[PDB]
Amino acid sequence: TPWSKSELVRQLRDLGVRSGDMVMPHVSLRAVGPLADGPQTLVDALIEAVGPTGNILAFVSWRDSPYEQTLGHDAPPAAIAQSWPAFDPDHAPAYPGFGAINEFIRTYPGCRRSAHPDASMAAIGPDAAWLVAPHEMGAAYGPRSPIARFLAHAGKILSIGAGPDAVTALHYAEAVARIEGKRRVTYSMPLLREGKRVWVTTSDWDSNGILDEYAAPDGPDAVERIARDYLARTRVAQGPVGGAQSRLIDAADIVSFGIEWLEARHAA
Ligand SMILES: NC[C@H]1O[C@H](O[C@H]2[C@H](O)[C@@H](O[C@H]3O[C@H](CO)[C@@H](O)[C@H](N)[C@H]3O)[C@H](N)C[C@@H]2N)[C@H](O)[C@@H](O)[C@@H]1O
Ligand SMILES: [Mg+2]
Repeated sequence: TPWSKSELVRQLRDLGVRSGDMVMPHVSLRAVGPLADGPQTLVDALIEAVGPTGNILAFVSWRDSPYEQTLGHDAPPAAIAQSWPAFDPDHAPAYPGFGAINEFIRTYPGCRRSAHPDASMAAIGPDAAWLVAPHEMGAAYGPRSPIARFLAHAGKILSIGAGPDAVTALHYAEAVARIEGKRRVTYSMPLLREGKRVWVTTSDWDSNGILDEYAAPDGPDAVERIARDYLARTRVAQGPVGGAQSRLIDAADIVSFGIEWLEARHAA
C-alpha cells in the first residue's frame, strides 16, 4: 500500500528532522516505493516536517545544461552559441539524472532558484532568497555558493535511499582543500541578463573528480570515498523513509571531515 504524507512525516520525525531545520535531500524514488500521490507526497512531507520556519535546499541543475557541449573550449562552439536556450530560472526544468523529485521541488509555489545554470539550486522556505543568491559562474559548490551558506545555516543532509556518492555538499570540501594537483574545468553557460542571452565562460573545480585518481567516469570519486569513510566512523541517525534506508547527516561535520580527509592524503 502506497505511503501517505502522514506516514512519511512521522518517519522523518523519527529520523531526527525537526521543525525549523535546514535540510538538503538526496532521494532515490525507487527505494522509497509507491507514494499516495506520487513524488509530490514526499515533497509535501518534507515541507511539513521542516515546518513554516524550516528550509529545503536541493541541487536541481538544468535538464539542458550545455556542459559537455562546451567543456574544454575557450568559447561555446558556434552551433551551440547560436541556438542554445538561455537559462531561465523560472522555466528551465531540473536535470532528471540527479533525481526525479527535483522537478517537483523546483516547481513548488514560492520555490526560489539559483542563477548558476549547471549548479542550479532550488530552495523553499523563509531563507530561500538568502540561500540561492549569489550563485555566480566560477562558484558552483565552493565558497560564496548556496552550499557555502547551507553549511553556515545548520544544514542537515537527508539521504533517502541514496548512496555515499550523492552528497553534493562534499564538493565544497574539494573546492577548499589545500592539496596539490586539483583539477579544473572550463565551460560556458548561456545566462539571461536584462532579458538578453549572454554567454559566460568560466573555470571552476572539476566536480567529476578533484584529482586524477578520483576522476574515472565510473568513480569512485572523492565524494563517495569520503562519505563512505565518514559513515563507517560516525553516529548518524538511520531509519526508513517510505521503503528507503535513510540517514540524516550534519552537513558541517561531514564537510569538515572531508577537508581533513583530503588534506591528510594529499600533499599541500
Ligand atoms: N564523478 C562521479 C559522479 O558522477 C556523477 O555525479 C557528478 C555529476 O556528474 C556532476 O555533473 C557535471 O558533469 C556532468 C557529466 O558531464 C554533467 O552532465 C552535469 N551537467 C555537470 O554538472 C555534478 N556536478 C557533480 C556530481 N558529483 C554521478 O551522478 C555520481 O553518482 C558519481 O559519483
Ligand atoms: Mg529561519
